[PDB]
Amino acid sequence: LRVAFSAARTANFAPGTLDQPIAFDLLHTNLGDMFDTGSGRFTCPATGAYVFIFHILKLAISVPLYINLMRNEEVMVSAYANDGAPDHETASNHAVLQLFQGDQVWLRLHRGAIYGSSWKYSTFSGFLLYQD
Amino acid sequence: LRVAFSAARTANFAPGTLDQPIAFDLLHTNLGDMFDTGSGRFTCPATGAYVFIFHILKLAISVPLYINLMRNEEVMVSAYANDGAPDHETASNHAVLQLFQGDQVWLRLHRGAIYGSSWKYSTFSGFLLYQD
Amino acid sequence: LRVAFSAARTANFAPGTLDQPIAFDLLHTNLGDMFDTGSGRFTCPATGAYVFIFHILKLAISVPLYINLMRNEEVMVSAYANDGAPDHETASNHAVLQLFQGDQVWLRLHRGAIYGSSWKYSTFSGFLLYQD
Ligand SMILES: [Ca+2]
Repeated sequence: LRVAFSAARTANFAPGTLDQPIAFDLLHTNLGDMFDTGSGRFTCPATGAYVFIFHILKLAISVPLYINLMRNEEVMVSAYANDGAPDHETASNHAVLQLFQGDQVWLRLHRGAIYGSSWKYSTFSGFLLYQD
Repeated sequence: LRVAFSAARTANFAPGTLDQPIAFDLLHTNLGDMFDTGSGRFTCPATGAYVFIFHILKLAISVPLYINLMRNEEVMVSAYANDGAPDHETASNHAVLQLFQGDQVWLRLHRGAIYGSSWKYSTFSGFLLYQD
Repeated sequence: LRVAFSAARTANFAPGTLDQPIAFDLLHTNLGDMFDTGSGRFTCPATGAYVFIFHILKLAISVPLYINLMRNEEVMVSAYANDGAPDHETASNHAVLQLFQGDQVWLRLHRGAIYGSSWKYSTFSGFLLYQD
């Protein structure tokens, strides 16, 4: 199988409620058709090891940015960014995860707000490394 | 094909004109010989999906750092970093891109200035994920 | 061979001596059994090209964070993070390295202190790209 996605958000996300999934409207690639832009979820099509990377730019507001990489309902890794000016700042992390078919991987906006524009600062990608 | 590069800049880049390509003088790997240090460009040797990652440390000056990952003449993803002290800060992003043979991928210094030293803070890498 | 690890630190690291290796207590994956949590070292099981990524969150103290990605006793790439508030900040980088069997890759805390918690902000991963 060839499975890879690379997504970006081109409009801000500032929902007004904590702990929301982050949709990504734009895709550069979606090999395998397993990323869903509206929900922001990647669905595992085949048990195996997958690599994920994300970079999220915060709005220049005095609220810190907290991002979680979720697998189903579990926090796998997290990222923090804040600047007191307040200026933009970037919350980023990565993971290599063992997934089972049907598992979903997604980013949660725990706190803060996300910058989106056509220059695609805020991104989320993943790819299949080893298929079972 | 085996295609992968991992480059670093070991001297500062502060050109004095906006929107300049970023050369990377040092290579840890250049499997496939497709990265050119002088131009900072990766040339696609075979249509396929490629992964790119970059981390760029800014000079501690009161000019923000804006980096674009370019494919040919198009902005694919971007990164921002700034600190008001001013301190060093890091502009980073990644992408998984569908490339065609002959396409070129490179980093553009939109604004700001880059820190280079022998400890290799400022880096740019890529590798072939799926060959067509 | 299938070789990949993805580690996180869930407790702080503030050793009180500069230039210390960083242990990572938690693993999401350790395909090939080549990451050692206590030493923080990945041992190369087979000559080839390997990808490494790390994201390290600093303690909110007025000491900057400097991280080196080491191969044996050599600095390969480095990362810096600091914020004057002082706030948390993230030191991150990546590399694609040609390794020989027996080589060890690890992260060095040059200066600063690392934040660890159950939300897994501070991470280190690697995987085999091309086996010789
Ligand atoms: Ca930062």
